[PDB]
Amino acid sequence: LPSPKDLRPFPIRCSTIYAGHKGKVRTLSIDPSGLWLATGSDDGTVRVWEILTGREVYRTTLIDDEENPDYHIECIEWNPDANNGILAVAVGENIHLIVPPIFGYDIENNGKTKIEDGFQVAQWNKPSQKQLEKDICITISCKKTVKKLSWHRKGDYFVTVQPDSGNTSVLIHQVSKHLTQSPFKKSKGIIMDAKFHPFKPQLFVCSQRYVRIYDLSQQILVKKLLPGARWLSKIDIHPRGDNLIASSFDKRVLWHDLDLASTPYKTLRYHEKAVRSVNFHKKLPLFSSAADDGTIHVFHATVYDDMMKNPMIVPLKKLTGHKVINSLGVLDAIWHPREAWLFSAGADNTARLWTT
Repeated sequence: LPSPKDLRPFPIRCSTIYAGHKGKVRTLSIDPSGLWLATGSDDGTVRVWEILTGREVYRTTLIDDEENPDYHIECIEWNPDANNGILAVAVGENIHLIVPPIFGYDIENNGKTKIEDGFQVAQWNKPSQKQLEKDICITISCKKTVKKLSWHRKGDYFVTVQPDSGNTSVLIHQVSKHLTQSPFKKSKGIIMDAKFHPFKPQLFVCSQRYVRIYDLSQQILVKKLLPGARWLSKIDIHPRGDNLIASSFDKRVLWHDLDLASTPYKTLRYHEKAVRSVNFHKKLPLFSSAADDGTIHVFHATVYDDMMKNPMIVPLKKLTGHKVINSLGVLDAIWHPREAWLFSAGADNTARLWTT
């Protein structure tokens, strides 16, 4: 197998600290243009940052009582479609769609008109005056806490996870119609993650124990993965669509080759503590795991689409720098869409940029 030296580029150092949050950074997202990092924190704010300088350029306070242990900013993600300025934010039992005033008319109006056009498991509400001042354009109110949100590639649909909400633990929302639907009749376990396939009409649903793949067109289950863990935390799907990685609180990362077998192709043990995030690069043959030990591990993976060879996975680099706070370390991470750059969110109140 090739040495890391033969597998550059990959990140090896922290060049930039995004400093300002006054509480744990639970979630972060990079915008479609690859220039703007958004972060969500227990200090009750969402912030947007100029990625190469670390300069904070925007802040909105979504929770005025940030000391409240009952609800927090849980998950944020920029809409993936270019030039609409939309940021989705799950906080408590609500999803806000926010368009920050940092892009100008052509982009901001595109987002706002998209969200306004659409004008019972979930309710879609016009913002109050207080919410307008926070740059909220619409709010989707669910019955239970929303822990995870993920956009479909085309930027109209998004899926959310409400753990222990039974039949409505997984909801699919459609911005253009202000429509929320529960795709499933049956609740199978506590749901940890839900993600659309990169190009197939499929939804991947991660429970604590399994990953189930549904064909939304055929309306049927097509595969059930058996990772062999009791406490799955997150999944990501390889950009060419035939492989998956899964993190677990029991310190493992599982690679599943979806066509090869339902059990893990490879089990990676590179963390001393619970693994909170796994993330594929969208273009480069890289992925990462991030854990409560405060470390990020970076891997190479070559996938052989056509020929009878299984994936080649090579560890590249251990990234250290985040501080462990109350047994928590790196809470989230996301790759730049094009560069070998990784962004991480820390329990230590920082986000960080890791570069070559």
